[PDB]
Order: sequence, then structure tokens, then C-alpha cells
Amino acid sequence: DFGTPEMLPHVQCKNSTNSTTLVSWAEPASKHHGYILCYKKTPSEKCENLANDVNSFEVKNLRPYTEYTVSLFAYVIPAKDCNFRTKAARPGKVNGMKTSRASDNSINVTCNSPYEINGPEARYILEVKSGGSLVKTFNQSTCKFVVDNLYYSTDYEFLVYFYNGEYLGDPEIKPQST
Amino acid sequence: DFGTPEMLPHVQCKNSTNSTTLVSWAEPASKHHGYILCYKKTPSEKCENLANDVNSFEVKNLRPYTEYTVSLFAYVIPAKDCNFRTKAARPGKVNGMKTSRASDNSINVTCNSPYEINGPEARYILEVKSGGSLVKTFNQSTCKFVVDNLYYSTDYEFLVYFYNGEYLGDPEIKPQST
Ligand SMILES: *[C@@H]1O[C@H](CO)[C@@H](O)[C@H](O)[C@H]1NC(C)=O
Ligand SMILES: *[C@@H]1O[C@H](CO)[C@@H](O)[C@H](O)[C@H]1NC(C)=O
Ligand SMILES: *[C@@H]1O[C@H](CO)[C@@H](O)[C@H](O)[C@H]1NC(C)=O
Ligand SMILES: *[C@@H]1O[C@H](CO)[C@@H](O)[C@H](O)[C@H]1NC(C)=O
Ligand SMILES: *[C@@H]1O[C@H](CO)[C@@H](O)[C@H](O)[C@H]1NC(C)=O
Ligand SMILES: *[C@@H]1O[C@H](CO)[C@@H](O)[C@H](O)[C@H]1NC(C)=O
Repeated sequence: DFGTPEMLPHVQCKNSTNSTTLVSWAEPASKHHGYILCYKKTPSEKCENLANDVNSFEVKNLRPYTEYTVSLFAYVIPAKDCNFRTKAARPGKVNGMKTSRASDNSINVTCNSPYEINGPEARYILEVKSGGSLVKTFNQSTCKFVVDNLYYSTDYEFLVYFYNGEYLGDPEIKPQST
Repeated sequence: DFGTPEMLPHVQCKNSTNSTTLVSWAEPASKHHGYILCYKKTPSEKCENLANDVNSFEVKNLRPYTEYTVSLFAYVIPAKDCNFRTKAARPGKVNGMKTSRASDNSINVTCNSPYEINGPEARYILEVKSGGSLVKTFNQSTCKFVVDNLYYSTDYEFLVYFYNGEYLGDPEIKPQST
């Protein structure tokens, strides 16, 4: 109906930066208005000629946990797009793992996300070991752990794994004494 | 016309793996056929409510050298999609840089692509230094360099930079003697 959320014509957005753009549109004199800005990555179609007279094809080299759309075209020598999602895989290792003394018997552990997530979620698992024995374990949304109440002159190992909702990746291991 | 490249109905593609899928379609008894399989990443629209009665908006936190599409919706409190591309940025550092002796006065240098490309191309720049002086330079598509005819008992530094068609990133530096 008139005044309900409708798409706006003549929108400008080309004045971009490496990480931003300025989106601008016509100024209505008329009344008071609310707005919804919508955006997505423009994906480019990748086409290939298969072998003649084949019934199936294995599409390879796809990224894990990614939504894709396929279409087939035939020629002699309404059709809907087919949607699928690749299965999840093991994520990569965390980046920039830093182990630091917070106090006399306290250690602070920080890291940044892996580049390859490969799944629906993002969690950080920290294992704390001494002489190969599990001393403490933590599971968080943010890779900022405060590990306190440890023994005074002890060698500890800190193992941070990324969890993507389906898989645990390899740990980034860092030694740190008290 | 009849027999020219037309989109095929009833295509199946859901039996995926972490990096592949099986795409299958109806077997025509009729004649001999050629095929084009087309695919792309299905991008998800990200919508947000802006402030009321505004004329412009700065879309931030975008990836460098990425194509995007924007649309605006107004409501009281044919319109085309607007396409743009973020500008290029400095790529990241190369991964897994390995320096090895190929012979007595020969060194082999290998690395893998950075995670962040941020531009249209992919090239590897290798600088070879001795006592801070530039000895050799190479520019290649593949990060596999064979550095021969060096002096016999000399310390050299190998600096590999990634070039993305617009920017050079930071070097990965590795010492290697002959
Ligand atoms: C992808 O799946 C195969 C089959 O299970 C597995 O061997 C491979 O490790 C997987 N990749 C990752 C990164 O999980
Ligand atoms: C340890 O991290 C906490 C935040 O999680 C912070 O308040 C504290 O100052 C940090 N200590 C050191 C030594 O960085
Ligand atoms: C970490 O916690 C989440 C809940 O917040 C849970 O679903 C997940 O299973 C835990 N991590 C691992 C590695 O299982
Ligand atoms: C993005 O652009 C700004 C402005 O020139 C610059 O300071 C910043 O370093 C750029 N980022 C990269 C990774 O090139
Ligand atoms: C050096 O690399 C070349 C390929 O570029 C290969 O033929 C040669 O065997 C390599 N040598 C060593 C020591 O790996
Ligand atoms: C490397 O070579 C390409 C041509 O193949 C050239 O366009 C580019 O300028 C060179 N690299 C750098 C860092 O300029």
C-alpha cells in the first residue's frame, strides 16, 4: 500500500573505500520516513562446458559450509536454480596467540580468529596443562581468558582450539610459567 | 530456438561434501547433447534499520576489492539495485615460506598464497639481499623460486612480498646461507 516499505529509485553508492562506501538517495520534502538499507556480496557466475552426453557431474574445489546455486544448460550437438550448502570442515588454527603474566599465579591468554571458520559458529577452547595433565578448561565466544589461582613457580602449557559448531581444529600451543 | 542452450528443469545437487557436490539431471533419450554447468556462491542479504529522516549512510566493515549490491526501502513513520566495488587494499603476508639449499651455491624458495588477496591479481616478488644490498629480484605467478649462482659461504636474506595488481604487502623474511 502507499507508504509501506517500498524500494527506492536513483540510489548512489560508487564512492567506495577499501572497506566502506557512501550510499545516498533522493530527499523527500513530503513527510517523516524510516529506512532499511540492504546489502550483499555480488557473486559472479562460473560456467563450464562438461563432456557431451553426461547425466551427472562432480563439482569440486568448493569452500566448506558455503551456500551455492547451480544451473544447467543443454544444447543439441519454469526451470529453477538448484541450491545447496557444502558440509562443515575442521576450522584453522587461531592467529596471534599471546600468553602473558597477569599476576604472580595468574596468566592472560589472547588470540584472534582463524582465517578458515568452515562452520556455523565461533568458539574458543582453552586447555591448561601441567606435566601433561589437564588442569583447567574454558569455552568462550571471545579469545580473552584469565587463568588464575595457579601454583607459584610452575611451567604450564596453554592450548587454544577453535570450535565452529561442528568441529574442533588444531591447537595453537604456548608455554608459560608462573 | 529449439535445441539452443536452454536451462534444464529438475536438477539435483544436495548430496554435498565439505568441498564437492554431485549435480545430476534427467537423461534425454532423444539426441546427442552438450552441457554448461553454472554455479555461484549464494550471498545472503544483510538488512539494517537506519536513523529516521536521513539522506545518506556510510556502509562500513566491507572486504577490500569485493563487488556488492545495495537497495533502500522507505516507509512513512522500476527501482534498480545499486552495484559497487570496494577499492583494493594491501594484501597479507605469504604463508609457509620455506628456504632450502638446492646445491652448493643454489637456494630454493617456496611459499603459499596469503589469506587476504585484496586485489585483482596474484604475484610473488622475491628480493635477495647480502649485507643489506639487493643482489637479485624475481616476479612470478607461482611462489617457487630457484636462486642460483650465489657466492659459496655467504649469508643471504630472502624477502617474499605478495603483489595483488595494485599493492605490495609486507615481506616474509628468511635467512639462508650457502
Ligand atoms: C573434508 O572431508 C574429508 C572426508 O571426510 C576429510 O578427509 C577432510 O579432512 C575434510 N577437510 C577438513 C578440513 O575437515
Ligand atoms: C588480563 O585481562 C583482563 C581482561 O580480560 C584485564 O582486565 C587485565 O588487566 C589483563 N592483565 C594483563 C596483565 O594484561
Ligand atoms: C562450547 O560451548 C557451546 C555452548 O556455548 C557448546 O555448544 C559446544 O559444544 C562447546 N564446545 C565444544 C568444543 O564442544
Ligand atoms: C585502507 O585504506 C586506508 C586509507 O588509505 C589505509 O590507511 C589502510 O591502510 C587501508 N588498508 C589496507 C589493508 O591497505
Ligand atoms: C628446487 O626446485 C626445483 C623446481 O622449481 C626442483 O627441480 C629442484 O629439485 C628443487 N631442489 C630442491 C633441493 O628441493
Ligand atoms: C610483476 O609483473 C607484473 C607483470 O607480469 C607487473 O604488472 C607488476 O608490476 C610486477 N610487480 C610489481 C610489484 O610491480
